[PDB]
Amino acid sequence: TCPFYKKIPGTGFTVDAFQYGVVEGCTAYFLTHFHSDHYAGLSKHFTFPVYCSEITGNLLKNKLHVQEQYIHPLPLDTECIVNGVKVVLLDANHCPGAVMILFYLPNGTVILHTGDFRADPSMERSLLADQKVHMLYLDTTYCSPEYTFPSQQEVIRFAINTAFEAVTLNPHALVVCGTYSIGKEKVFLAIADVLGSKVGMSQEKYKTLQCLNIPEINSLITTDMCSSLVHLLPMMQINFKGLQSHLKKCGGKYNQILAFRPTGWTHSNKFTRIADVIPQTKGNISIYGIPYSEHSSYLEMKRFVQWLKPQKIIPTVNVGTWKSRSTMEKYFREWKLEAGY
Ligand code: NI
Repeated sequence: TCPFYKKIPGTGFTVDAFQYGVVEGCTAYFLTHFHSDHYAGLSKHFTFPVYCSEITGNLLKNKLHVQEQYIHPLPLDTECIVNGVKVVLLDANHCPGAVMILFYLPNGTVILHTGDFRADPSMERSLLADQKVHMLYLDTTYCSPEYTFPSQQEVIRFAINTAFEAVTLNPHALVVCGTYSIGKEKVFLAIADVLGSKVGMSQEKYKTLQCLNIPEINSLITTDMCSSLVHLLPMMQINFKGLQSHLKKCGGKYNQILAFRPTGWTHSNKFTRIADVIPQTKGNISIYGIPYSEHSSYLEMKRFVQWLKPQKIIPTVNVGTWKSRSTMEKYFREWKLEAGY
């Protein structure tokens, strides 16, 4: 049965609530973004209205085979009416097509549902600034002070320079980037752009990318692995054994691999700045772990919420245990006392 944190009070709306079968009273199902924990349950068998971004809609049609009649794409940054209620979709700065949803309730309450997001100061000059937001449904993935990470830009500059050096030293080296979902596409796009190459990948991954409305995409990606010096593989294959095996598949065209494993946070964010990163190396294979996050750091999340000044916060991540809910509630109370709301 559907949780309270997936329901928008005083409407017949839900958000990211596809795994409970038919939700009693739901007239419109919103989907924030195309990551499997959020879409779980959606298939060609679904027969109620789904509201989402254009990119998400492209993925629902082509990858999950949802029938077109049930997909309702909405533009960004535009006031729209759904079942008699004013809504706005905003860029979530998460993966391609990911949105936040602003609901203007009939009784005058304003609710923001972040979906999954990486808070940014640019959000403070969006449509959110035009009126008071009363209730916040918040992506709390990294709601603890130990969770620091570098900017996306610092991580991309390190990746570009690392790849350019390695391939200029050894023109027969291949660059490999791991992936398991949409998101983090700039890692492999920026490395391929510095090397003057297209990115090569499986037919299934190419199909996905061709749904993302990336300008000039046909000049950037290919299914002809041979022709390319940057390849995509499943994240599970980014290990010494998998990378040796891949090297043997490529028909001796390369004699070395440099690989990137974009992760979330792992224990060693605590000590190490990006410039100090050194790879794990076995023979002619070297692997870099790079902390490229599409979620808010603690500091980024805190800044956003202290600017917004909500009257109530409803967490949407790590809500299955008491301990976790209690710890998050302690930080929300600190933030509120510090900022005076
Ligand atoms: Ni996500």
